[PDB]
Amino acid sequence: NPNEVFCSVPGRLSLSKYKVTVAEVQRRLSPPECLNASLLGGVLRRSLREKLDKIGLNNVTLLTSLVEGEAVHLARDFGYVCETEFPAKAVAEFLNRQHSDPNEQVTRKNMLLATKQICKEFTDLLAQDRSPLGNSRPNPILEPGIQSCLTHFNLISHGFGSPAVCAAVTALQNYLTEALKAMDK
Amino acid sequence: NPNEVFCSVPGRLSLKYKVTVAEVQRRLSPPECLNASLLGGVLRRANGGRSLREKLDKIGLNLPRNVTLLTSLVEGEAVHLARDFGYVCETEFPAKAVAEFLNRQHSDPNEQVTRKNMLLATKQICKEFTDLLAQDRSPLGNSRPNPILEPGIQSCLTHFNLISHGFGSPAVCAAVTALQNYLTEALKAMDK
Repeated sequence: NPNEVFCSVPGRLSLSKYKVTVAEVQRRLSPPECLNASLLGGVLRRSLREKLDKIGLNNVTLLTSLVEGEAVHLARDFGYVCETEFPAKAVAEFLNRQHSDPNEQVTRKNMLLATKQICKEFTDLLAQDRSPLGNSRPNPILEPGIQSCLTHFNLISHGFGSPAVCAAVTALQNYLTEALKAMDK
Repeated sequence: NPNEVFCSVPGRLSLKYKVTVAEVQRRLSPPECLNASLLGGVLRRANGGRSLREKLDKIGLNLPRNVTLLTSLVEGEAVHLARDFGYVCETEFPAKAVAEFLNRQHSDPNEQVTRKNMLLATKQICKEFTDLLAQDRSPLGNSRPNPILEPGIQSCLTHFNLISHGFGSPAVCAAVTALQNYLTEALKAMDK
């Protein structure tokens, strides 16, 4: 039963507990990570083999330590600070001022507009990711091939990866908006 | 002495980081102004509060007083996390498959020159943007380099450094590298 709560794990980055489903434990034990019982015990912040047995089951970065609930919370907080704290306005003022030739202003505007359109298409694809995460197994809308590659990035990052990429590209998009606004003045 | 080690803190994301007086002073000053309680948590100390306030007061840090998951991090682990994020952006993000997929949504032979000019513009605008983040000289760990940027933009990037404990600009550069790898794969694939 993939949505059974295997256990509840206190967050590593708090100043209470995330549920870890059997589906999440299975993602960790499967490729591409195939965590051993030593690494899985660290993730669960723990015999473990016996509890795996009953429900029926067998390159480390700092992201490998995360339960999916905390990985998603971390990405959400990164997105929040990218939106509310990144100084998109000052970055636009500074970079526009490095391109002051009145004869390059049309080219710069066109490059900024191209960049916004290309970045929006890229983050739209990442929003279409339907990788299983937490107790969720949404039905895919992307072709299986691309979805498979996005799922690979989900599994090595414990869900942090694609949302964190979108968070950063929102700081970039806010720069581009502020740049266009300032140029028009 | 800003580079005096205040204490050493075990990592929260391992399966110890030195904290300088300079780092503690960043936590106690605007924009965060952490109190004894939140600072105690950052330093992962087990009255603890009375002991911490004494230790601070003795090295000349004043402590009478929005918290994110980043607020929990010592600067050495924040920088390690951004480095690991950038590593998986470079080595694990499927930039090639993303390029193949997105190029196929624009297969009209008369739009190919426009799409290529849009991808080249994006690479150049993103490079200017990450070159600026590389020019950030925000104090971090035991480092206090001479700034090379204007003071105004450096104070704004420093604000982003302080709220993110050093994670923020490196992590933005990590993500934009994934984007840059997509753009390069999309150009390569179009020319084939």
